[PDB]
Amino acid sequence: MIDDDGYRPNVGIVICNRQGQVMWARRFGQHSWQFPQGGINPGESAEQAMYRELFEEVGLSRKDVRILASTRNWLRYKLPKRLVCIGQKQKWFLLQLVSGDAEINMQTSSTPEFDGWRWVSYWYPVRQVVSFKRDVYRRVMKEFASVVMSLAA
Ligand SMILES: [Cl-]
Ligand SMILES: [F-]
Ligand SMILES: [Mg+2]
Ligand SMILES: [Mg+2]
Ligand SMILES: [Mg+2]
Repeated sequence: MIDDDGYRPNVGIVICNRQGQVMWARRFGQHSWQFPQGGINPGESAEQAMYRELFEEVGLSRKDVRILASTRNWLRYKLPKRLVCIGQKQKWFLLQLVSGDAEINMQTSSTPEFDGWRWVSYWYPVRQVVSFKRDVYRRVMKEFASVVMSLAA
């Protein structure tokens, strides 16, 4: 769990299709949208935690996606002071959805985190995510862009 620096180890998930779009999910009972992310549990590899949270939050199996890329280093963001674990450090994965859209299901776990989802244009998340994640999102999308665009060519 939380290390000496106060950062929760965490995985984030960018799911794309072959049309230049990424999966944008609406936080349960809120108005804000974001990518799936979740904490790495003790004893888990990052990839393991990614596939677990992928099913918990989005209903998808390993069999429904393929991993296209991951970020090389932890990306860190600090929580707003009033919203306090002082932050999260994240490994990000780029997944292509190869099964049908209908496989996405926000209710496979007993604690759903999203109401639902839609496809959005590739550069929509950077300016739509909550302010304190923007710098991480900017970096993530920059690292993933060439791969997503190659699928859309
Ligand atoms: Cl297709
Ligand atoms: F979670
Ligand atoms: Mg989560
Ligand atoms: Mg979760
Ligand atoms: Mg979790």
